[PDB]
Amino acid sequence: SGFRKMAFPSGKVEGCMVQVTCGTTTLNGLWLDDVVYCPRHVICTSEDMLNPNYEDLLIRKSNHNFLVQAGNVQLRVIGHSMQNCVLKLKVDTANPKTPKYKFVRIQPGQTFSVLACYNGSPSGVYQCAMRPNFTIKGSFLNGSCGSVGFNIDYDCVSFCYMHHMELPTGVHAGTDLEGNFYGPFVDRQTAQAAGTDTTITVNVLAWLYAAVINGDRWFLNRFTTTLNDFNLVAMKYNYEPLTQDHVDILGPLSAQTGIAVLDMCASLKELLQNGMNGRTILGSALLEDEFTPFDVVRQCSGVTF
Amino acid sequence: SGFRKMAFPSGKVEGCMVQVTCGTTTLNGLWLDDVVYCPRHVICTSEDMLNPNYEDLLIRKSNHNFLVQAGNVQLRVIGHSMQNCVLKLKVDTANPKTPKYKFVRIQPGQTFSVLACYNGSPSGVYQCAMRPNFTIKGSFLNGSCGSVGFNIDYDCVSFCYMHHMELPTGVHAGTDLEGNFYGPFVDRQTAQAAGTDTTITVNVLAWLYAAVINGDRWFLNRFTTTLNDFNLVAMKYNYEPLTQDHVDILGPLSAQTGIAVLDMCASLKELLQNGMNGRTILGSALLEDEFTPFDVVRQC
Ligand SMILES: */C=C\C(=O)N(Cc1nc2ccccc2s1)C1CC1
Ligand SMILES: */C=C\C(=O)N(Cc1nc2ccccc2s1)C1CC1
Repeated sequence: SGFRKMAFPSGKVEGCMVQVTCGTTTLNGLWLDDVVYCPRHVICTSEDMLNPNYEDLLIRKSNHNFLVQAGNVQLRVIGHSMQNCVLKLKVDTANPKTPKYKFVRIQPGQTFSVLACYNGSPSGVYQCAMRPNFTIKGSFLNGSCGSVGFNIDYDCVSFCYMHHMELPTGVHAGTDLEGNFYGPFVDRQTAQAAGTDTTITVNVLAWLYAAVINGDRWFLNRFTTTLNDFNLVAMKYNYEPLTQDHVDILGPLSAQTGIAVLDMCASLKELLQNGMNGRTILGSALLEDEFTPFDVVRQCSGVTF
Repeated sequence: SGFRKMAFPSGKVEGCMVQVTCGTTTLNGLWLDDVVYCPRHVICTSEDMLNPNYEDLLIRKSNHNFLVQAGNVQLRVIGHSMQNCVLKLKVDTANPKTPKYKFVRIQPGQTFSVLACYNGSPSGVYQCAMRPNFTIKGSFLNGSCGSVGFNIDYDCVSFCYMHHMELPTGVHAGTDLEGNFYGPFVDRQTAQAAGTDTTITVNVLAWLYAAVINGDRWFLNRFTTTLNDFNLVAMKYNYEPLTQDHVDILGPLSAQTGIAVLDMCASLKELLQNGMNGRTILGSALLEDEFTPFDVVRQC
């Protein structure tokens, strides 16, 4: 038993990370088939990033302006292109380590694993969630640009995130792998704030079910509530509304414990009243909202890849 | 910026995970060169888990009593032997994916990554710490025995933990890769219980420094302490004594932030007395003790 925040094994993705340098900027690239993906702002100068004209910045560059380095082997670039905010670099040779993969775009409240890299060499791996305000609370230092997020289904890697920038609030912003930003963000050095975060309600309830599956029962109670009554108290504590589809998805965990979702909502309702104040659940003094229902089930049932 | 519990990239260990079957029991093994390592209790039957004599069980075994699978491939065992609590299966093929590696024995407070596996197949990776009572607070369903913990430095994998057992209290015990248990535990299913656990004080201080490095100072105060008066207070909160060696270990983080170690000790002293008062540190509403001083500089 036990319950930790668990990242997907990262080996399928480790073999796809390369170093991409365009004139004194260096960040990370994703090498799949014969194409290397990376943030388009790698073509920006430290003076062009205030208000970049990306059409004109790319039309000036040609293939020789990009050095791609896979470990210590140089990759010769034979074509360059832009799709939304990602730069596509076509290379001489295809990646022999290319996994079965698929570009997907995730909803807020879904989790994924991030392979943090620096100069194209993977450094660490962690589990994070796409926040309702479309940021992630990651760990990224200078030169982590281009690190990707992903999930694994059987043997297929779903790439869902590429890291572009840090917001002044410390949180991070990026795109899917087709270059579309998550959230209302642009790739410029301009003041950009995110909306007020809210809490992913359905993940909080799923984590509470993982608590009772591990013996933590002191927060339970008998009084049920209505969906309308709960959504009103969720409104006041900046919790996301709980939809009827969230209750259905929580169906499995409601069975495995015999606690109705709306019973758990009163447990969560009362926990939102005067709090925990040092009282803990699964070793946490706050309510954790970065575990999906599928995460709770895949860890309380041992699915591998 | 940002500070997260971060595991090492698991790719170099994924290539070493195999499945070891003996009689009716299947667990994970570690295929390095032409040797496979697994917990020795793989040779136990149902009447063999209270008081097994492992020497007697192993002498009755032929090579073909051990089935080893690496994916679809069946590896042929050409010899077996035992080192403390680890069984070593010599196979006819050296693992082509064997990384540069070392076996190391860690000390309480040290962190490592766990590659949880089921049936030789890697399921997930996470960071955890060797607790002062020599257990780990892992995530380990049945049939995850033989999952290993590790660190990676440059491109050399230091293996430090093999999982063997879950204890009545829900926490986990295992050995180094020479088969010697961490703590006073034996691979028998007779009643065993971990000693009382304590917070890893030197790790909490490193995490406070990491909070200052990431831009939070609200928990500092104007006070200092002596090493002795800190230890007298901390132990009333179930905290590990802070030795002189620990404060030397925190010297680099101290120089980087400009805050003396004993001043941060006064800070921790007050946090234990007051709580957070509705605030959080690096995303947490309690004091975090599974980040070493080395973990902190690698992530900041
Ligand atoms: C990922 C490392 C990093 O922070 N930088 C700094 C930059 N931030 C932005 C934001 C918007 C557009 C362009 C850039 S560059 C990097 C060198 C890559
Ligand atoms: C690998 C699964 C696991 O940990 N267990 C618990 C066991 N403890 C011991 C102790 C001594 C000898 C053998 C075993 S197995 C089991 C499913 C059985």
